[PDB]
Amino acid sequence: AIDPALPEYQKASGVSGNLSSVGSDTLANLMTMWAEEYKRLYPNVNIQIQAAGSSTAPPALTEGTANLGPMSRKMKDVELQAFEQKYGYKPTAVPVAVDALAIFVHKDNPIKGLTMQQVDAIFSATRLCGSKQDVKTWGDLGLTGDWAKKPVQLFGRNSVSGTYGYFKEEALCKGDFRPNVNEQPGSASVVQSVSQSLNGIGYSGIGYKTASVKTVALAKKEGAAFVEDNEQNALNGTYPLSRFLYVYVNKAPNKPLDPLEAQFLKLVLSKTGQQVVVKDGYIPLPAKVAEKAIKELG
Ligand SMILES: [Pt+2]
Repeated sequence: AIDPALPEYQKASGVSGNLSSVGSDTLANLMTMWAEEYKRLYPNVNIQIQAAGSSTAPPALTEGTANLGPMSRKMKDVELQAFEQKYGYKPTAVPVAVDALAIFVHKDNPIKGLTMQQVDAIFSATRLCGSKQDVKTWGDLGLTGDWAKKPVQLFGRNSVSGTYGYFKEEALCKGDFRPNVNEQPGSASVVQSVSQSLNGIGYSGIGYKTASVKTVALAKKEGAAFVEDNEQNALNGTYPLSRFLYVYVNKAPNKPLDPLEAQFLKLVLSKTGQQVVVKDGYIPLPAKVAEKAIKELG
């Protein structure tokens, strides 16, 4: 299930204090489960997690109120720069898992695949990926019979979601979402809304999949292959919305991390940590990714 070359976690000494995480909802369950494990190994640690969205991580790290900043996108240059203005160096992005950001439909929706131009036409007001068609009904996407006149009901994330920002950039070619997207407070609500809407569609991290929804395979263009969300396609990038999930930390350039943060990350980047990734339905890190991160952190 996980790369057999991932390291095993070993307990270290000198670990105590209060870890606070602020950021991604994509990573909410991962952070909770990792935290639970970390607390069991080190009962002197107290953990607090807030998971309102990736855009909340940079100011918390910059202001020093968070020790860990989970994000499902990289920081923007302007976010990196705000941190740097204060500290004199950039915050460090630790990869912790892989996502195949999913387009979810109801399990009984007969649609098999969408092109990225269709995805844009569904979700955007702007159609910058090049469709000429304002998609309003499932018939506009090729469905037939009673599906042809069914409206497409849209569900998505809010302004501070990293998933929202990544989807905007990659799936909408930097355009804007349609105003009739029903914004939800987190990924579980997106998937729940699609589960309760035969005619619904939403986007969220693959880990929030449930048996009531299915993911749609995605083609880069008409006449190109529809690529499924699976570990191989996310790890070679062929799945068009593959992304790493990150935890940002404040690592000063030639100075070790406080054990409180260091050991948490070491746990995440181990077999124990990556087993949690698999259990939550995300894609675990190749061993070489974990090794690179460990080295970058000291
Ligand atoms: Pt869990």
